[PDB]
Parts: sequence; structure tokens; C-alpha cells
Amino acid sequence: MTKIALIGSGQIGAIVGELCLLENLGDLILYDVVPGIPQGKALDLKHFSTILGVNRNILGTNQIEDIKDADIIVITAGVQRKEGMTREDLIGVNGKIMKSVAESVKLHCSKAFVICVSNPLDIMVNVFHKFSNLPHEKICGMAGILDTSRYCSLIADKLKVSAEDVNAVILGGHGDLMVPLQRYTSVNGVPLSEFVKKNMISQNEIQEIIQKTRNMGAEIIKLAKASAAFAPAAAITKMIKSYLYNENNLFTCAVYLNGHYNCSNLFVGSTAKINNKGAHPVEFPLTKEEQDLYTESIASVQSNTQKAFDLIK
Amino acid sequence: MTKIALIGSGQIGAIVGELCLLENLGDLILYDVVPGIPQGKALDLKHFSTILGVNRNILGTNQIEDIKDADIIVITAGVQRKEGMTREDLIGVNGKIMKSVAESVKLHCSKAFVICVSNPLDIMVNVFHKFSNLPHEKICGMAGILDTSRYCSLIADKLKVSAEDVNAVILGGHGDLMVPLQRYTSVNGVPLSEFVKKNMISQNEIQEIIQKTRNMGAEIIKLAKASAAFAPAAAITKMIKSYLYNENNLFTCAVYLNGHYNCSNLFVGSTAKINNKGAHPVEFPLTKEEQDLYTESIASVQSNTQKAFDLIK
Amino acid sequence: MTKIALIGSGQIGAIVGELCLLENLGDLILYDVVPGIPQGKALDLKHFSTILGVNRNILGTNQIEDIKDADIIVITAGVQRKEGMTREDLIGVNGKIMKSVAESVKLHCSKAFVICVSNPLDIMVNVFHKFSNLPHEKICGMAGILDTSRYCSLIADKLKVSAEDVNAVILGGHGDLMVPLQRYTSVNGVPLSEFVKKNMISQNEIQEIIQKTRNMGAEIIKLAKASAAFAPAAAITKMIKSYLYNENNLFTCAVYLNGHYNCSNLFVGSTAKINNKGAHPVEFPLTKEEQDLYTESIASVQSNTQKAFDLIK
Repeated sequence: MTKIALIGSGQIGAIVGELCLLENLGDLILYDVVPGIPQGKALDLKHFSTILGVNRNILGTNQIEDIKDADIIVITAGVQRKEGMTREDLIGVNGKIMKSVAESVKLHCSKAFVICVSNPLDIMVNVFHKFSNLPHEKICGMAGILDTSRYCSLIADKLKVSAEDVNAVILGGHGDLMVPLQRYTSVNGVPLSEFVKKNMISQNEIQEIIQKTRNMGAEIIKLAKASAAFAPAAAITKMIKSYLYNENNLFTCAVYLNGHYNCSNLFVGSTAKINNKGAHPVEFPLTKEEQDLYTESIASVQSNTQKAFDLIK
Repeated sequence: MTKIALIGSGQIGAIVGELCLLENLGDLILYDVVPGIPQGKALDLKHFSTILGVNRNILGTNQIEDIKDADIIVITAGVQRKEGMTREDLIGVNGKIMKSVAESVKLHCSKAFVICVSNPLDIMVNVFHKFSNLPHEKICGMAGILDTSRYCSLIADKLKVSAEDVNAVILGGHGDLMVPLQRYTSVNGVPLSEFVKKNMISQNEIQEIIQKTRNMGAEIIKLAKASAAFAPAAAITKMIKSYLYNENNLFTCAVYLNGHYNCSNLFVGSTAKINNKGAHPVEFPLTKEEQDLYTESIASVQSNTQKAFDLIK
Repeated sequence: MTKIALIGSGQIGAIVGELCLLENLGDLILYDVVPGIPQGKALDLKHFSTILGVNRNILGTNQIEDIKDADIIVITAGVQRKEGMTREDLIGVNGKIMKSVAESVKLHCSKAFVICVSNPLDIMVNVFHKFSNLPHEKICGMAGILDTSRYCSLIADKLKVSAEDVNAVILGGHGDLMVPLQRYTSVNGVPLSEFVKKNMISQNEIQEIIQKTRNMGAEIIKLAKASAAFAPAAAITKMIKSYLYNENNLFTCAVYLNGHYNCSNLFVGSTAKINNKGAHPVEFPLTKEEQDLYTESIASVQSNTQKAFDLIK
């Protein structure tokens, strides 16, 4: 009975649709602006479903009114960045597309939980909120779970351990001003600081890893000649799952801050729980230096969000 | 008989129109997309003309077909940057506007000489060339004359001399990668190097001046809460005069390079002569270090020009 | 050595400063209440000066004490009217600002010649006189030259002649009660009445022109979405020139009447000469009907001037 609507049928959207079919999360509605594309991917996904014994319904469509009564909405519509571009270079073109999608969600399914993915991520979440007229808890963007997977993946490689239980918090905008927290990084419970004391990893090796985590999005674009698709989709699916199954998991994602971390009235990457009712920020006690870094990231997201609103007229 | 068409009736356009009326350079056509604005400024400029005894014709219009048979075209249409923004942040919105203007010039007056001013300058000149179908010598952008005026103005102040005969060459993009050439700076003929030997100015004071020249555009935006208008207009007028009167003056402006300075197929800030036939680059013998700096500037302009073409689809 | 102080660094002030630099009339002191604005315009004006080979000094300031020893003072401080407003609607807010400026001039440079421009013009001149404690010949307001340029410009267009030597007298307040004098309108010496006899223009066409001249201020505001700036500045610059160069030109401007045209103890738009010693009214022989119209205008100015003094407590 659950309806999952994918607004954008590119790489990310299709793979999210694939993962949702693998876990039987819901019926799919594959939407795109380009005719034929969603209908063809929906065909391929039905045949996939038949081979793997999944039976959920899949509809490919160019009529956005088919999004009605979606429980979940995943928004990937928009242009992706090429080599040499920043995520912020898409601000003009994607802001306008995000506004249009917002307007469509507004009239067709105002009760949905909305996961935004178009870049630059944090900025586009703010745009969607502005024109959608949905409650702020019902809107978020995925980024932190991707950046955290990259940072944890690198930490795990340097320590010669499974990535499976390396956890971390990364705060801030999905961009160069991310703030990975060493204090909030653990290996099956054991703080990262214990591995520095044991000389298994050095403060310089960690700064290196933080730099690679920042540039990772660009590095994949350079190498693969396309932006990351699989990890983003997995991250999104994890947020969907936490919402549908009321799991109340604690992630980093772009969420409405409201007095948390000395910030108010902005969507930005932060620690949050996701459940039945949506995405809810949680404030943890930062050091001065940590909060300073986080505020600096918040400031960019503030500026660029204003820039985005301005360029929409 | 000469027709001067101002595509854009903001600050810069109006002042250009004013300066053109002061020197009797031609009849004006004031064009803008926004209804009423050009017609009102035209009324003001008529009254100004009556007080100062200038008698040229002035037409304010929203019909871009009135640009027919313009001998000169000055393009200021586009958005200006606000505090905190770079010129490059306008790339998305202005590239689209510049293309549209290009298309209009193409069908309505293909024989005009075209001075582009919309930011980011060098990049927007390349866009205009691409979609206008005009010869490359008939297109340029003003920037170097403005940057030079700033640099020369600061040099003059430090040396306690008249700015009147302080001349200089600044190569490269109108941006943070400008290359002011100390070797090609003189004070009524006397090279700048003579003033360093005489201890009237130091190498550090010069580097300070170069930095202020680079940031000057932003510094005026911060202070005046609007971008510079008088100096840009005067620089534009100087280039118009050099074309109309066949003066063959040697400026820096954004010009088609074609094997000059190891660069081909790009409009970028360079040394050029302007006459009856348009803007013609001239190559001077640079040192390795000078050319290295210039090539680095050229590279940005290359990248960002590609970016601009990409974002136009 | 001449110092010209612009009290108010908006559109008009800056353009006045521009025109003063073009003719080398004096060093500029750009004052405004708003921090940064004059300093930024002064930068732009220096760079303008450098391109055009002008070398006068230009100081942007928020310290009104920098107005000391100004030979000339131009006052544009104040709020401008928007669409649908009359000039008289500013009476409350501008009267207070004018008083403050008066007080500052009083203590910092009592020997200056003062050209007031804030609206409603005639009323604000009277306010400045009251609180400034300067001789009445050393104070005037520009308006007539602007209204005359408009009327002459329209008469020139209808007669298919150069505006260059169409001259006219317009008496009275800068407002709906202007009194253009047909009898005192000539085309290179030839009275307007000769062109009516020759059927080149009709009495109705003239009344039409007079109506457009009255509404012209509002018509620009409507079309350009801002009030006229180039023509007001040129008028101002003309009055500056006539004072500095002792020209003894005969204009219409707001001047202290003292038994002239049956009026005493009021600044109001009238025929005057400007020279070294200030603005001096001159009475010409009016007809009964002309004088009646003029007295009616003078009455409004009287009333509204009283209103202004009242609203200042």
C-alpha cells in the first residue's frame, strides 16, 4: 500500500527504486520530465523484480499528478555538475527546477515525507521548503550519510578494520566546509582517539582522510566521468526505511535547525533522528572550536541560500 | 548620423549615454527589457541635453528592433553582483541574457561594433561571439581600461604625481587573476623602475597596490552598496571614441586572441588597438614569468567560458 | 583651491560631482549620513577622473566637519518622492533633515554659497534660510532652470528648431503652480508670439506643453521608477559656474524676494542673476494676469512654508 515517488529518473532515482524493490519498501512511481525515460526504466525494473521474486507495483510516468498520495518523495530532478565545476555552480539552474517541483508537491501530495537530493544539497532543501508549504520536519536532504560513509570507509582502511561498525558524525553543508568530528568517531564503540594513543593512526593521517572526504564527490566525477550514484541511493534508502518503519535512527542529514547549534531558520547538515513523524534535529555538546567550524559552514549555506532565492527572480 | 545603441539602461548605460551626449558622439538609442525605464531616462537626458546645448537625438525604447543600423552597441544587460559574491557567480543568469542579446544583434544590426560590459566580463564576451555571428574584431569587452585606471590612480597617489600621464598595461581576465605589468608602467614616459631606484616607492608598496587593484570592484560594492558606474562608463566612452574617430589607440580590453601570447580562440583581456575596423590584438615581448602569470589567467577564462557554454543548455 | 561640498551623495549629488570634475570647477567633498556610500562613490569618481585626465581632489566622508571652508554647498540630503506622491508629501521628513544641515553649515562654513535641491524645493530653501543664519543672497534653490529646460525642449520639438537658443522665463514654485511666461519665451531672439502668428504653433499646443512641463517630474518617476537625476545636476552645475566665474547670468531659481513682484520675506522661484556675491532677484514688468498667477503660486509656497516650520516642532 506504501507509495514511493521518485521525482527524477536518472541514475540515482533508478537505483533508489531498485533498492526499494529489493526490500519491498513500497510501490514505485518513477517520474521524469523527459518523455519515455521513466516508462523504459520501469519496464527494466519490472523484469528485475520478476527475476528476484519481488512483486511491488512500478509505474513510469511523465504526468506529475501521478505523484498523488505518495507517502515518500525522493527528488533528484536537476542538473549534475561536471569536472571542474563546484556544486554551487548549479545554483541558478537547479533552484528554478526545485521551485517547480515544490509547487507540484504542494498541490498534489502535501502529506508526504520529502527527501531532497539535487545539488547543491543544503541550498536546494531550503528552496524546496520555501515554495512547498510543507512542515519543516517533513523535509530533509541526504548528504551526511554519504559523507560519513566515505570518511568511515577511509578510517576503516587505514586502521585495517571492517568499515561495518565504524561510525561518525559529520556536521555542516555538503561541501568543502564539512566538519567531521573526531570526538564522535568510533570503531565498534571505541573512540578514534584510542587508536591515536595506540599509534595505529596519526593526526596527520586523519587530516588527510578529512581532505579526501571533502573532495570525494569531485574525485569520483574526475575518475568515473559521472557523479556517484550507488552510495547516494543506499543513503537515501536508509532514510526512507527509518521513516517508513519508525526506526528513530540517528543520522546526519540536512534538517531544519531551530535554535540548535546557534542556528535558526535554515536547513543544513546536522545530527537528526528520523521516524514516523519526520526528521528532527538533535543538539550535542560541541567544543568552542568544533562549534566555530560548524558556524562557519552554516554561514556559507546561509549566503548561498540567499543567493539562490535572489537568482530565482 | 552615427547611432549609438545602449542595450541595458541601468547606471552604466545611462552614464555612457550622458558622456556620449557631452562629446556629441552620436544619436542615442536607450534600450531595456523593463517597460518605461528607458523612456524616462531618455526624457531626463533630453533635458540635460537642452541645458548643456547638446542637440543629438535620444530615443528610449523597449522594442529591440530599434537597434537597427546602430553603428555602436554597448551591452550592459544583465544582473550585477552584490556584496560577498564573485563576478563568476553571475555566470548562469547572465550567459542566458547575453545569448539572447547576441541573437538580437545578429538579426537586427550585424555591422555594428560591439562593446560588452556584463559580468563576468571576459566570459560574457565569449558568449556574445558564439551566438552573434559577428566578426571577432567587431566585438570586445571593456575592462582593462578600468583596472588600469585604478592601478595608475594608486601609483600616482603614492608617488605624489598627477595620474594624468601615468600609464600601464594590465593583462588578463577582469578578476583576481589580473596581471599588472610593472615593466609596462610609466610616469610621463619614465618607467616605474626608476622610481623604485630613487626610493620613492618600494616593491612591497607596489604589491599592495596590485592587491587593491584586484579587489577594487568588490571594495566599491561594499562601500557604495552598488557597483562602480562612472569609471566603467568613461572607459566605455573612450573605446567608442577610438572606434568612431579611427584613433588607433593602444588599450587593454577583452579581445579575440589568435596565436598571441600562446593563446588562440578566446576573448580575454589583452593589449589591443581600436580603430575604424574594430579591436586588434597586439603581442608584446613578455618575460617567462610574466607570460606564466598571463597563461594562468587565460586558463581560468578558458574554464569559466566552457562552464558558461555548458550552463546555457 | 575652490572647494565644492555635496551634502547628499545620491544620484544627483554624484552626477553634480561628476560634471564639476569634467569642467575642473573645484575639489569635491562628498558627504552623506550613510557610512561607506560617499567613500565608494569617491573611489569611482577618482577612477573616472583618471580616465578623462581630470586631477581635482575628491574626498568621500561621513564627518560633516569636513565641509569646512567649502566655497560652494549643494544640498540633496533628503528623501525623494515615489509614484503617486506629491513633492509636498515630503514636507515632514525633509524639513527636519534640512534644519539639521542648516545647523551644520552654520557652525562649519558660514561663508559658502548654498544651492538647495531637496523637495519640495522652494519650501526647503526657506527652511534652510531660517536655521542657517546665512545672508539671503548666499542661498538659493535650483528649479527654474530644470522646468525651463523642459518647457524649452518641448517648444523646440513642436517648432522643429534646435532647443539650443530657445529661452524662457518660468516664475513660481517648483510644482503645479509654475507660471511659464509666453511673453518671455524666445527662439534665438524671436518672441514665441511670432511663431503663433506664422501658424507654426497654436495657443492650445502651448497650453498642452505647459501641462507636460508641470507634470514632467512625476512622468519621469512613473516611467523610470526613479526621479530625474541628469538634468537636475546640469542645472545645478550651471548655477555653480555662474557663481564661481562671476558670470552674472540671468536664470530662474528660488531666491529671496524683497518687495519684488509684490512679495517680501520668502524664497520662491523667480528671475535672478547669479554672480560672485550670490543670487540677486530682478523684477520685470508683468501684466495683471501674469502677476495674479504668480501671486497665487507665491501663496502656496507661503502656506506650505508655514506648514513646514510648524511640523518642525
